[PDB]
Amino acid sequence: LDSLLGQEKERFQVLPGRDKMLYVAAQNERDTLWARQVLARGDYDKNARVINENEENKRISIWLDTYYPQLAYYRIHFDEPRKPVFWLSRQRNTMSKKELEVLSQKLRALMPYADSVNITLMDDVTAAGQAEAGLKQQALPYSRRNHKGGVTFVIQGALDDVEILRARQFVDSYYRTWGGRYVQFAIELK
Amino acid sequence: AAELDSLLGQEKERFQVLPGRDKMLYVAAQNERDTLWARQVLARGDYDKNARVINENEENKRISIWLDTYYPQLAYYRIHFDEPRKPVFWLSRQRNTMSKKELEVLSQKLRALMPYADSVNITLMDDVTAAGQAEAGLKQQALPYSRRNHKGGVTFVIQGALDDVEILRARQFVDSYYRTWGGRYVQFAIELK
Amino acid sequence: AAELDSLLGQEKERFQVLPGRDKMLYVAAQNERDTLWARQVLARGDYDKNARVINENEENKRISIWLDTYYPQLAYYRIHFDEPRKPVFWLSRQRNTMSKKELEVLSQKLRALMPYADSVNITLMDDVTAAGQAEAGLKQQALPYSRRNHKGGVTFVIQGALDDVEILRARQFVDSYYRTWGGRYVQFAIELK
Amino acid sequence: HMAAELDSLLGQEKERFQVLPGRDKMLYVAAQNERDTLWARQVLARGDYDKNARVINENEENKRISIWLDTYYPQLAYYRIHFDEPRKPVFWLSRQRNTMSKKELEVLSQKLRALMPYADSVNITLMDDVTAAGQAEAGLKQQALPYSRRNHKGGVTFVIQGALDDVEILRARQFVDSYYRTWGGRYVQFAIELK
Amino acid sequence: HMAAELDSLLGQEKERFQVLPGRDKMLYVAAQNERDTLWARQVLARGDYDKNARVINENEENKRISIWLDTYYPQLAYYRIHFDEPRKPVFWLSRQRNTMSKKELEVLSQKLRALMPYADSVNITLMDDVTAAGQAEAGLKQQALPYSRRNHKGGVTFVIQGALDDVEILRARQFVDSYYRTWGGRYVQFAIELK
Amino acid sequence: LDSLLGQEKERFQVLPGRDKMLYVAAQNERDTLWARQVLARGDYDKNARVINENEENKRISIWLDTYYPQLAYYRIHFDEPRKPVFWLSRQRNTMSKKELEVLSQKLRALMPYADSVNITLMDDVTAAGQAEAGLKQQALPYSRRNHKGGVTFVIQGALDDVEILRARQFVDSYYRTWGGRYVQFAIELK
Amino acid sequence: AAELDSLLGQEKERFQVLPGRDKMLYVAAQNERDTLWARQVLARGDYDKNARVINENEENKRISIWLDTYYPQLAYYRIHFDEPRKPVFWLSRQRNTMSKKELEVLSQKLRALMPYADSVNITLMDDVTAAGQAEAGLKQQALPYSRRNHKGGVTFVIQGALDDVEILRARQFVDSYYRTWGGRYVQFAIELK
Amino acid sequence: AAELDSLLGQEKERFQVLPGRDKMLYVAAQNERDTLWARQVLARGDYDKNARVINENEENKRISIWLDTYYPQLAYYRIHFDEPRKPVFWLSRQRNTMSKKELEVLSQKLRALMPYADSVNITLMDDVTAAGQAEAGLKQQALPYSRRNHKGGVTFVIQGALDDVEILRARQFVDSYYRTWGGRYVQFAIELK
Repeated sequence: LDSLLGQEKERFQVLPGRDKMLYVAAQNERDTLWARQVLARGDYDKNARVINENEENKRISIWLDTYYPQLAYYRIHFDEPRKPVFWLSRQRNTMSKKELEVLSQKLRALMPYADSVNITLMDDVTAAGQAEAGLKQQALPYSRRNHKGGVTFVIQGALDDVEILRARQFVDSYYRTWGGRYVQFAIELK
Repeated sequence: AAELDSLLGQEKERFQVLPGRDKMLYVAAQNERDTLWARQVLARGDYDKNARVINENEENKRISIWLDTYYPQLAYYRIHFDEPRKPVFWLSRQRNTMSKKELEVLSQKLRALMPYADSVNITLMDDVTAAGQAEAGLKQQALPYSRRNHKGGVTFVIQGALDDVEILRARQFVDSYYRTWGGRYVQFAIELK
Repeated sequence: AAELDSLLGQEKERFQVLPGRDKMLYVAAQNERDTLWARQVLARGDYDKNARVINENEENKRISIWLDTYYPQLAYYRIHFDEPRKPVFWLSRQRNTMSKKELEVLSQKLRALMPYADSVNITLMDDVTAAGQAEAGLKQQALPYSRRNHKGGVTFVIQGALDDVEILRARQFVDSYYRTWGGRYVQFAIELK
Repeated sequence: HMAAELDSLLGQEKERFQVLPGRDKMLYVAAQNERDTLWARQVLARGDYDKNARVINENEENKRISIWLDTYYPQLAYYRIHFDEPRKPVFWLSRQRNTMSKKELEVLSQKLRALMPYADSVNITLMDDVTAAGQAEAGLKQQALPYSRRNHKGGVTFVIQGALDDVEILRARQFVDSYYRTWGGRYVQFAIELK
Repeated sequence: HMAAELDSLLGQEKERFQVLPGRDKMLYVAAQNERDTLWARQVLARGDYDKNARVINENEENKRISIWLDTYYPQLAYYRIHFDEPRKPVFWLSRQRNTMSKKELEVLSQKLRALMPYADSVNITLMDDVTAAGQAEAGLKQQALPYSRRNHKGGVTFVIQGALDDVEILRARQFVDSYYRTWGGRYVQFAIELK
Repeated sequence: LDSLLGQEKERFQVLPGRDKMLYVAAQNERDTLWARQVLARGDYDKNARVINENEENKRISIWLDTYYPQLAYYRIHFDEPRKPVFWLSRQRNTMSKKELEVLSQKLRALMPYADSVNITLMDDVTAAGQAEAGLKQQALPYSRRNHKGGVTFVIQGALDDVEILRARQFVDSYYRTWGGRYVQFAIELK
Repeated sequence: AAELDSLLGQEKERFQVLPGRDKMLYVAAQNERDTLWARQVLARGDYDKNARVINENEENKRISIWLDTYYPQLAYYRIHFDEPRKPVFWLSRQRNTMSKKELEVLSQKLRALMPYADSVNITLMDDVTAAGQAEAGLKQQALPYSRRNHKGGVTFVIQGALDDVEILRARQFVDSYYRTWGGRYVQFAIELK
Repeated sequence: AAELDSLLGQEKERFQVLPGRDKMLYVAAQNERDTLWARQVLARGDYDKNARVINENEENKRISIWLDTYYPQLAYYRIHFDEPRKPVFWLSRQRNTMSKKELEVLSQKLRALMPYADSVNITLMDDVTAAGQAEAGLKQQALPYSRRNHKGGVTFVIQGALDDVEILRARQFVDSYYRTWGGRYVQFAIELK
């Protein structure tokens, strides 16, 4: 996995999709904006679009909010944008290996640059466990609070600037991977 | 109704100076800053050896330390010092395990603990009233929240996209609630989005 | 002259306790700080079941909500509680669609909604005065701006580059403005350069 | 054959600075932003080039040409000039508000060519006001900001509404710089509403 | 008999606001600062006095008279007008730079009296430029700030030097507002040096 | 001492002094400035001066720096400005009840509004003890560090905003009374 | 002299992936942010059960906890991981009480504690060098200070009127010094004026 | 043209290790961040006895100090180390009081002071160019200002009201300026309104 980690990204990736549009895949808000600026300076906007993981997750969610309001899931990962990876909750997953490839397909329809949309069932306890572990790695005390549709980790203790900062970065780290759909975090007020 | 006007008035003297069973003088300041000022005064007129300055926050700390040792199980809230010579102590009704008799002993132990107090009133407060008032206060304040009951007590997770001006308000309410109730049963947390 | 001399030099009372037509006591505070502190006092002494705290901003909100349901098409500004027993309600002349008949009827429901209010005094205000006052105050403070009409009312885009103070004084003026007029007509915005 | 075009436009192999010779026997070094500009300006100072070399960036050149248009074309409805190719600046004028004629517009082109010693030419392209405002809205949405549009004399304003988180504000700030770099501020404006 | 004078000048029994009638059949309410002004302005609005009453404060009146002097006395070397007694504004002109004559200065007085409907009179006092600059230095020292003086055309600048602590900066800010309220900014300036 | 504490101050005090000048005694920087502004609007500056405890301490120090460079002392208190109270270090005080009234007198000369200048010998251990006690009242952990000409209280621990703030106010409280001539405080850097 | 160029170079790969005696993979990130990124990667490609991410700061915490229990008296400084597979551990010479033999055991215990390490070098560093370099670094940085020796070690009280830009520099140096030396022998504090 | 093309597109080396005439190695860093990190590296590997880190700003300070003693009346700007083996020293033509003879002598002492320097190249700079460059850069950035001469040199009081950005860009420009010229002649100040 030396490879995978020292693996070197191309900053933008231009991906013709099934609708004749070229998609340009960016890695963060800043690059999105910039590329989105190039497209307008060159009259490409009728022919290309800029995408990133965060915006597509939001878009997909919006759709899911309507046609799958019941679905129990985490996030979509676009490391390989030609095969997005959709993380679903195994323990609350209520669909036949039929219906899941119906889901897959419908998401494919939403993403013209996707060749296939991979579905992957994730473990509800793995989600929550890794939140806990991370909290210890970054040395923040906490208390866990189960509830109806998830788990809350109320980060506690007195908290310095730095101690506020580190917790903020970790929470974004965790959110980048898991979303805030199962686990949410919160700071306690003393 | 006339009582209200009294409770609610610019009448009270600034500081209030209590004689103590321990032959020390207690001066009751109303807040941190006033306390610091009193402390300064004593130091200048050399009373620091005969008089002591107190306030609600500090005394609650001290009573708490003590209680950690002598009543480590007590389900309680806060001691109020509106009348510093008759502190009023709020315990949970629902979670109170003592007898009518055990409580007067408490009252007395606390009386002893507070050499300036004449008595130490004890009022069993209603756990439901406590969370009720947190909830009503959040609504009063248009601050959306989610209620999570737990083992210790209740955590109100404050939610929503959070404005600057709406953060400061939340902090301010939460302080208000703690002053009255303490933090031992109800907790407030702000959710990270 | 002297009429004014007093109005300005008045020593408004910090809290005013007012029995209402629903038997409850109503304590009227000048701002959110006093509201919290009062709301505190009522908690400590078991008034909470008997009395309530009110303030201009909160009441304006609560009443907005009720009007949202039973008068959703109503064009108004804000409610002034300088005299809480007689709260003045500023309505728009120019967008008024109601007989002297229909008025007083509203006046009476609003009266219900405010047990402390003996009577609610509706007053017809001039859309031109509303806008004209923003226009003037903006010059007094020396803030360049541009007017943009809409459905709803007016948006005053505050223009020009802006100091930390040019920003501040502007934030203040606007607070003063909204205190008087609400933000349902005239809007304020800071332009981005 | 575009896509290979996109590819080269998003290329990062493009040289930081670019030295261009001008008809005025001065050398123009095109920097890409304020920091680089200040860097090159510093390099020139130290090695005594300040007299025969000059640094330019799109922001500064947009101000100088604007001062110029203030005097010679004081009623021109335009947007901004782009310097992605400093040898061939492109200048966006509005179609719907352009009062000039084909040949008149080639005059303009010539005078700007003259005003920019280092340019081979100056491309004028007419732009659709509807596109300008359309792009403001779409990006405002892509950025998940609630807003109210306001038409007026010199174009359109977008009043940015909502209670606005700290991070939501910086998000709006960033997008608006972005919008301005492309379209300038002369037609579309953005404001943050005070609540 | 002064000291009893000092005593009454430092008195805190003085009424917050002051209503004064003007020759223009408007009423001027003199507030003492921006906040009070905004308060009274709010009280007037609510009780419909906006048409016959107006709020004034020394800062706003100094700007209005300055606009006026820009046109009618555009070379006058002056400082500020003081409104400790709104019925008798005092106006500090420089002695050493005053070109006017005794009677000329009573003209000025009359025109300002006219421009300020609510004043019984307008006291002109000539002031010593050396005093102005002298007071800048002394207070700069009392405030324990290192500085360099710079003479120039329109007076004197005081460049505030030193590495400056956060609290030392706010200290300088405060003292300079203070200096400005009394002497205005038209002669003495203050700058913070960049290191 | 109910009196003494609910005792109500006059904001400014006008005190004719032995040099024919009127001194106006203010309680803080802000009031100083304002009164110092009144004096200039009324041409009193040739006849009055504004004073406060902080500026006079600084002035006196400057003098002491020259004629008593050896002196071991804390601060001067001007609660009663007609009798300033000078706190000296008993344990490092090396002067005869003669020389002390010579000191007193010389300070009197510096302060025309002073009728007499009171000297009061304070206890080196009282200074330092009260620093320690205060640190506990305000619940800040610390370590004490003796040295050549004093004592340092390195406030330690992780420190919140609030926890930074409270320590700052207390340190000013203590300094108002004792000066930073014997005890200095410091925050540790983690 | 050629060695310098190596130490000092943009050569090194980003992460470095070590096989461990415990049949887990160790990835060595160089800083917090890189660590967080690695952690993210593993989570996505599901290696979180077979590979672990490490860095100098975290490992020093862990070794410290351990040592608190098994060598509670040790006078030491910090472990460096420039070569993650040969950690170098710095102990005090002056305050070292162990024999040549006791130290190799240590080395070994630590070796065991670090399943990815090949060896664990031990270098006795000079207490004087340690404070020397703090002092030289403060001068290097024109940041006036006062040196206070104590029981634990040495506190350099940073002094003088303190600029904003000079605070940030001080913090930055102090971080630099801790990275190399830790905080166990030399401490920095900022004096309050 | 091409001369420039390169100068600008150069890939300056991050650290340059340079043996000196005193046998020590000198590592030359571009800025304070790299200096710290390097200074770190030298600590870890026992170079500290052999090598040193230098940077333009620090060296400028150190050399200022030496000049303070043995040339206290010298009118100069700053030392440029773009090529450290040949550091250029900008002196003032207009205030030069020295023969070609006396120069080279200085050149040689400076050479001593910098074991890494093969030769120190003195260069006579134009007081008018010094000032004129501040004048120009100030317009480029669009910052209103006023000039005030003195004993010493020029103070450019930056005038006009100021955004958080008008402030910033101004703080930057000035840094760029001082990088090139030092602050011994031209001064910069922000006017207070």
